[PDB]
Amino acid sequence: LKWPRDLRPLAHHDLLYMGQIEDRGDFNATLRNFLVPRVVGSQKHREVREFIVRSLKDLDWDVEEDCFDGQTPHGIKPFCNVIATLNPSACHRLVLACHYDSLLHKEGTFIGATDSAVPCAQLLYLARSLNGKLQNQKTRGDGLTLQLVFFDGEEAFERWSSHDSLYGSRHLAQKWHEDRTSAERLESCLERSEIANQIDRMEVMVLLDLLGAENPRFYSYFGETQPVYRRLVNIESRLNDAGLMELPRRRRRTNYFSNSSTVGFIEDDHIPFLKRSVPIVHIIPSPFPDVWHTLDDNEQNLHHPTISNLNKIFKAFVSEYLQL
Ligand SMILES: COc1ccc(NC(=S)NCCCn2ccnc2)cc1OC
Ligand SMILES: [Zn+2]
Repeated sequence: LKWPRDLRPLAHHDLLYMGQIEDRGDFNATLRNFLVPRVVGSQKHREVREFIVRSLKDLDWDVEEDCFDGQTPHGIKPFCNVIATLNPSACHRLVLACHYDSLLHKEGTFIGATDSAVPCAQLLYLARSLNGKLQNQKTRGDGLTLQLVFFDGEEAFERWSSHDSLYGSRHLAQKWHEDRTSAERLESCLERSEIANQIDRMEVMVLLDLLGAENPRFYSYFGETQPVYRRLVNIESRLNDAGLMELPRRRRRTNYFSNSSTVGFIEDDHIPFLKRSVPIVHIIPSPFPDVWHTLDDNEQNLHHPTISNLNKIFKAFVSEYLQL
């Protein structure tokens, strides 16, 4: 079955503009705010939450918090998902997502630079760097918008289990599934749309996780979103053709988005949405970074040229999907 939205290839001019990176400076300033331990229940976690909210409210986005208390192996804990929507009334959302909590590591202070400080900064960076074009797109009345979700409580408090993980994403998926709505209440839904609740408005969720290490390897995890995944492959290829990727030597190419699918199961914030038929693109590397869940998942183990390259792909992707 065809993707419900016709995916119009980015014009060369727009590819080149989106592939240009002061841009490094703004991104790094944003990232600095996330490179702090931010365990659920902590003051720094609160400060990170508030920084996300303020940053997006300053860009004139609608920002909502889904706050609740949940039982954990460490007792009751407070959680707050942050949901920012460019145009609340638009029927359909391109959803980009990540988690903003950091793992409570028993061995010491854990920064979670890839997991997921970088993805958090990347979402804010997209909103900031594309603001002018996004605000223009919002005026079109075309029924499509951008939505950013920063999930809380992705990490387990003890041993990962169905009950001890994904606290924020499980909560939000249930909340949205139970919140009934219909096309007549929303702006410009696609003709063939079946809208019965808020989750139906998530046209695709692109979940970023464990980004920032050198040479990530992505694969298509879901046949349902192959048409969308293939746009990432294509965009990356075109950025390389144009010489816009940062490589250690001339005449190398990035090959992050493999033109293949993998049979691998990864549990993450997409799971509660996947179970409710939300199409998922899971932008998570396989293998995971070497530093995964170690005290070495820190700022210095990030690979800045890779981050810049990913930012180009992501900007071009959002530009292509929203026709910015
Ligand atoms: C070390 O390499 C792996 C370890 C575990 C798994 N399997 C699962 S189900 N992981 C769930 C990860 C949830 N998460 C996301 C961010 N922080 C935690 C796969 C891995 O390599 C493909
Ligand atoms: Zn983790």
